[PDB]
Amino acid sequence: IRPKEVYLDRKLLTLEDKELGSGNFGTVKKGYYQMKKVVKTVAVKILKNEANDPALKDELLAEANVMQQLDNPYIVRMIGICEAESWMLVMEMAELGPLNKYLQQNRHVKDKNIIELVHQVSMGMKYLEESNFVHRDLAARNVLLVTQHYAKISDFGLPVKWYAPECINYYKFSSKSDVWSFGVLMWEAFSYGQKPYRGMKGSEVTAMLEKGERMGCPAGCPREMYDLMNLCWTYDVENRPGFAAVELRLRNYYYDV
Ligand SMILES: COc1cc2nccc(Oc3ccc(NC(=O)c4cccn(Cc5ccccc5)c4=O)nc3)c2cc1OC
Repeated sequence: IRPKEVYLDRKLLTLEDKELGSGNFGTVKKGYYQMKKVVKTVAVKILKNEANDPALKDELLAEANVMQQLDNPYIVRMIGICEAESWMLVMEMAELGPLNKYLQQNRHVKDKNIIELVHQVSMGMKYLEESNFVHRDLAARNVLLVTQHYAKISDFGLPVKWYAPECINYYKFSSKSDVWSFGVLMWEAFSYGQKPYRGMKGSEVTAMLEKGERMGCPAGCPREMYDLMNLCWTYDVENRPGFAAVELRLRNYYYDV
């Protein structure tokens, strides 16, 4: 849920002193946005335009207007934006944090629950595909959990080990290239947040994939889920499924299991 306008009132926003995470953009802080009867916990991305870039404002506003229309629940949605002491991108909070670190710390999560989470990710990706948006950086670190039963895709475009051969070779990014990344993501998920291609460098992964070699079936991963991973890793981009086909397969599978 979003208020009518994209611009939020800075006086209605409270930020935590502690930062959730930093980087070469700014930082992400936990916040609280005051609405009529309730208070909504939010994750606020803060952009200090340190080099006073005149181009930033236009870029951010064009993005916010696109974000205001992206309503699917399987994505981290924008609450709004505010031009205060810094630009603040007020997003939904996904309390449990990244999928990979979550699974790592919670080895008790069942295969059924992992299947549910990966199906929600394919629902979010199907939605982005339908909207002509390519993620470019789809990975388990980029799936944030609101609950153990509610996953949201973050930081979509608007990681060589997650790249489709045509990304590394011909610099071709598409939703089908994101399907390859979704295959790696499914591997990370069923592997409980373990690192893909452990100890390998990006050049070695390429050489491995050209041999027709793929990562093996994770311990306890259902066979049909490993088969779907492997289909996401179809070398030829023309025979690799899109997200509508992947989501429908996960959808049928989930409602039987
Ligand atoms: C528990 O720990 C965490 C929970 C979190 N819960 C939700 C969001 C978080 O951070 C994010 C992730 C992505 C984006 N942003 C995005 O996903 C994003 C997607 C697309 C476009 N734009 C630009 C834009 C947004 C809004 C307006 C204008 C431009 C985006 O920022 N912003 C903040 C969290 C971070 C955490 O720790 C580090």
